[PDB]
Formats: sequence, structure tokens, C-alpha cells
Amino acid sequence: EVADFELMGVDGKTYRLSDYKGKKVYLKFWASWCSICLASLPDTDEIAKEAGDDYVVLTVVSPGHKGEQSEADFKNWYKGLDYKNLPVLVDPSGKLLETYGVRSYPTQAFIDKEGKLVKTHPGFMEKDAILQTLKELA
Repeated sequence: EVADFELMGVDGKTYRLSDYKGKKVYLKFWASWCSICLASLPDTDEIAKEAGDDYVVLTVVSPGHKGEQSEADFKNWYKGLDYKNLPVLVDPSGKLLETYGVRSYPTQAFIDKEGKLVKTHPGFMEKDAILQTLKELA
């Protein structure tokens, strides 16, 4: 059972993990400098767009940690990107990295409906594999 979090997105919305009790969550940790992260975001966006009622997609960047830009620089830089369906939660404290044991980017995290962290996967994951992993959660 993972702890709750409350983070603001680049969209200004405040996201709380507990809002999603009862649904599966796919969390993608990434950073602006990570080329494989940037190359995979179109797939993450499609996974988010197709979620329907089956699961929720969130992504997390951590300004000031692991080489990431400051929060203000990150927000400006992200305006050059175009992902209509992707929440980008900002955590300048670096605490989520610690709690999910994130050691490299990207890292995929899968949380069940009951709210337990089920799986983390360091590195690239193919879109259909992310979707199948979600199906295997209750």
C-alpha cells in the first residue's frame, strides 16, 4: 500500500493519488533530458487517450533532482511539446522517486485498485506490454 500524494501538474490542476481508489494506475517517471523518454511520450499519450474507464495514466517529473531543470525552466521548456492527453505532475521534492525506488528513466509503475504498488519496470516498455500489464491487475 503506497502513501498518498498531492502534486500540481503543468496544467495547474492538483492531482491526488487517492482520487483514483478503485482504479488501476499507470505512473510514468521521466525527465526532460532522457531521449528514450521523449521518444516514448507519444505512446504514453495514446495510452492515456484510450484509457476510458479501465485505468488512469499519470506522469511525473522531478525538478532539481536527477539532473532535471528547475520547476520554472521545466514549465517553459514543456511548452515546446505537444501531448494533449498526458498529465505531467511536478515533484520538486524528489520524494516520489524515493518511494517508488526509481533509479533510472523512464520507470513504469503499476498500482492496483486497492492502491498497492504491484510492479516497477526500469526502462522502455512497449505500448502493448503496458496495456497487458494493466489487464493482469485485478
